[PDB]
Amino acid sequence: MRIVAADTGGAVLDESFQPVGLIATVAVLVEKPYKTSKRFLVKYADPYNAIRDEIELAIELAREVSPDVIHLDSTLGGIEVRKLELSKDLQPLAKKFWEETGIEIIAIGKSSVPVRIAEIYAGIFSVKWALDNVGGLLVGLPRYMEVEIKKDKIIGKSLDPREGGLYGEVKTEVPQGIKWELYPNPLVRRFMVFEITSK
Amino acid sequence: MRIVAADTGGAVLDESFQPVGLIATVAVLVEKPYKTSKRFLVKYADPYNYDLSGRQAIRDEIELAIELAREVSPDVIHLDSTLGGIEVRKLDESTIIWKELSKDLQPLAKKFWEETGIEIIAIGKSSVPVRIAEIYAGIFSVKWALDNVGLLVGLPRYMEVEIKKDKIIGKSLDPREGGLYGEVKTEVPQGIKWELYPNPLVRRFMVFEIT
Amino acid sequence: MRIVAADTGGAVLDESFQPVGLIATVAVLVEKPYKTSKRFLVKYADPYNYDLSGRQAIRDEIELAIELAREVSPDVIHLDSTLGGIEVRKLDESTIDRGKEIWKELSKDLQPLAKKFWEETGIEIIAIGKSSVPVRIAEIYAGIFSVKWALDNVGGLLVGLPRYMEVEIKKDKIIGKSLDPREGGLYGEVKTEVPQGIKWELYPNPLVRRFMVFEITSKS
Ligand SMILES: [Mg+2]
Ligand SMILES: [Mg+2]
Ligand SMILES: [Mg+2]
Repeated sequence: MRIVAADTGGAVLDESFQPVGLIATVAVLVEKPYKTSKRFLVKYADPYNAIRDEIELAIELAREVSPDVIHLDSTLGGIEVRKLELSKDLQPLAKKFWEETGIEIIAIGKSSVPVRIAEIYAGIFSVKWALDNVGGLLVGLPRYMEVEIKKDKIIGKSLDPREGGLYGEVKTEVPQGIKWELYPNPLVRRFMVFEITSK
Repeated sequence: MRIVAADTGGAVLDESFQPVGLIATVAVLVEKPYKTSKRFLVKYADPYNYDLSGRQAIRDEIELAIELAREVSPDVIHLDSTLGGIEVRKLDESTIIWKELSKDLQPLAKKFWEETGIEIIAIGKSSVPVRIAEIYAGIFSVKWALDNVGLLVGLPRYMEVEIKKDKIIGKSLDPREGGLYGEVKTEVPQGIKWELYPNPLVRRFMVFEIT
Repeated sequence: MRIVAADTGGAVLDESFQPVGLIATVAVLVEKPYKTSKRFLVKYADPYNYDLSGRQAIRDEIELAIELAREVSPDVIHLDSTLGGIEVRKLDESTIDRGKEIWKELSKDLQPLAKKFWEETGIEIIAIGKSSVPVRIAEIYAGIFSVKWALDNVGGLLVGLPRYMEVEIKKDKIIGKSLDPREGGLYGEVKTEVPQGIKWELYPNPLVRRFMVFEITSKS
């Protein structure tokens, strides 16, 4: 099965580890064996000042790759959004999109692996954003994921082995003259902080 | 202590990764140090003609638990019903989906308690032996798929299997549970192949695909 | 950010695996990268003489946190009560609005303590509870100290550890570690002299999934 999903993640934190705003909305194409995505879109929000932005970006990707279904971040047991819970706002959108493409948009939320994969990529693109904006940043990553930074790419991985080894990967130019570290958010258990400093 | 628990796990999936029915119901005997079971029973259902509501599974679960309990005489029976550890023979609408299911479990547990003095408790996901039964269910579902294959089998929550020449090993993927596992002797056919990968519809659940 | 937190954990269990009482209350100083504590205080209860209202525990927790905070001067104290991070100074019955009904009896003891300590220092005590990593680290240390207590106080003893943690025994120390990799590798170490004539085993609590049992048995 080919699935398009979307989620928003990554948060700019203040000096007291309190979130200012979210960083990245990502749409991903996920196919078997459903551990990662090689095909995705990113929309950077403005962190320093929603489910709609996810569903829109998902639709944009779906028209490009023609998936079997779209997963949205709403936990409703996988019910088709056109056959519908604030996400009733998206029912008419789900209705007309199905009529146009034959693609079902389903409210599966936290039960969805592709949504989780989209979330991991949001974390990765949040780090990329940090790499490309850093004199010091605190980025709050999505729940239990870590990143590795190599010369030409960032790797994202879920910390939960129960998820079966979900991961992400984004090629990007990693600048010299930076210092990064990764550590637990003291205020939010199971969430990691990506702190970066320009040398 | 000596505990008997039961559960039903393993689901034949369709093309849309949605379950058509359940496969294996297992009763286990668990003793110290409570990581696995050396003594267990299994009952297979018909997955292609299954009561997906849950009534059938829980009936099979309590019947099979009782049966194993008669043989091994455990201190107590754990049922996969997350209701605070209350005795099933006292399950009323008052003490409380499960209201309906209590209707066909309460008299049965009451009868069994009168025969044996052994309580059947609705402890559910708080029970390690229940979880061990669930893991064995996944193992027996995989054994079943090895004998009825192609197939798409949805495994119980966060567990994987390894397939040897002479046995199937199941293990929890959650290290927080403390290394829960199970083994089942079996033979493995020729002219087949299998993969284990995330169920894209059910986070933290794995899929066993075989051809 | 430098944080002092406290929690009470570790339980003497009966052979039906039910807690008789809690053992250790621990206050910890936690600094970046917030994985462990190298500065901590411990107070032992009597598990056989224990109040599971939780009143005695939260009282012990706050006073021990304050005592430690006076010596290390943290930016903030984390208390294990999950209320969203409200300052305990401002914890009145008006602000509370059975969870509500319970914390208004406790507020009569907690609020003035927090108030007095803030006036002295400007340091806030926040009711953050379970989302706090330093609280979790305190909990891990409580599990460690409960084992140390059990080692010193045993012909057999079942120690119920706090949720998903293990302990390792070394010749000169006890190590505690979270079993949840999602927490990023939280742990703690306490130096002790391990007594002879005893054996130990770590295994799952069959009645409480994700809780381990540390059982000690006298030798010979
Ligand atoms: Mg979301
Ligand atoms: Mg069950
Ligand atoms: Mg506590």
